[PDB]
Formats: sequence, C-alpha cells, structure tokens
Amino acid sequence: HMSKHLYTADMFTHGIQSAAHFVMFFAPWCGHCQRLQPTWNDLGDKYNSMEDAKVYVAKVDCTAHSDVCSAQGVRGYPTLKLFKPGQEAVKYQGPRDFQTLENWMLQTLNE
Repeated sequence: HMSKHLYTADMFTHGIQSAAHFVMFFAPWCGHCQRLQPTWNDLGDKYNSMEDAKVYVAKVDCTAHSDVCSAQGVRGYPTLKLFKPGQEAVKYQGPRDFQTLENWMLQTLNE
C-alpha cells in the first residue's frame, strides 16, 4: 500500500523543478503514515494520470532516502509539503482526510 507513488531521490529532485508536487515524506514505522497511505493513494490515482496535469502526488520513504528528508528539513511524520517550481515549498498542517487535502492542494496551487 505504501509502494504506490514512491519516488526515488533522483525523481524527487527533478520532479519538484518540473511540476507542482504534493509530497508525503514518511516512514514505514510511522503509525499516522500507515493510516494515511490509502488516502494518499487515492489522491495520486486521481491526479497523477490526468492529461496535462498541473500537480503530481508522490511519496518519499525517509528510511530509503534519509539524505532527502534531511535536506527538506523534515520534522515528524508524516510531513506533507507542496512544491512549486521556482517558488518556495509549503508544509501542510491540518486534517488529513481526502476532501480537506484535495481542497487545500487546489487552493494552494493557484497562489
């Protein structure tokens, strides 16, 4: 369930410079991260396949890429960041249900 929408370090570095990304930094031992996996998969399934996609939904396993999580100043798990090419990243804080996540992502995209 956590295998879906996983990015490599290289995919992350280039992806966040090519298009908007809502990225989940997580750990397999993170209980909140586990419960969030199915919602994040739905978000990815809906948006990552869209034609002419303006946003992409991805994951970075911190236990696989500690160097990436360190560089992103990750504090606590999961950490939800929206990256926009050129602009500065925004850490999401708030309820983690599908409707709220989607609405915040959409509002934050056009700012």
